[PDB]
Amino acid sequence: AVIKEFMRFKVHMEGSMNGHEFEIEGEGEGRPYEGTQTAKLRVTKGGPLPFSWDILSPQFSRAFTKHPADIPDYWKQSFPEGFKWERVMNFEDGGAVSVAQDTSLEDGTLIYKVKLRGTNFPPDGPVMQKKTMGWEASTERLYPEDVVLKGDIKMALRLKDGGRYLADFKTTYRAKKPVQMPGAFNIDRKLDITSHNEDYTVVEQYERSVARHS
Repeated sequence: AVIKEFMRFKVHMEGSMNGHEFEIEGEGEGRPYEGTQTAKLRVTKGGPLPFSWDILSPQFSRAFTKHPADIPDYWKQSFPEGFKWERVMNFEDGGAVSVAQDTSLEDGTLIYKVKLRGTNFPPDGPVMQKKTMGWEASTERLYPEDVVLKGDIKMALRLKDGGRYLADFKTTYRAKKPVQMPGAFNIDRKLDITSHNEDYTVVEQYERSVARHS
């Protein structure tokens, strides 16, 4: 296959959060069939960010989910052309994030391009006050619709001073060529920030994810 047992990626993000413009550049690697990956991201413009890194972390890698042999891998089949995805995140306090992504394959490397816009975060809320400390383990509930894959997640940010801050995620994943469609299925996942400098201008993350039947 095009997707080897070890792969590297490069990522660029252009974004705004409550009108604060920034850019991120990074590189990552992982074992796509084992469902494990890491990335190291750097704020290249608009740092230090006046908001929680956790908003950005799920925007940095769909080739890296472990699939059982009986669930066709929507993303791995799409190569070498790749896929796009688009997402809306709606937080309990009215925060809203729109995200668009392109994934390609160039010079043996996966290439990610991301655009993000967040708005309506309360200025004294936990996102703009950097009061979150990472996402809980999640289950993405996916289903095919014609040639696209749709997924929904109930996501929960841990708050530094106690409790949880909830968001609904809705994503559509769009292969650039026809692939064999899976049935409905779930991805169980955990995303961790494994290292960061004090002002989160340099951040390492780690995801593990595994597809299973409903």
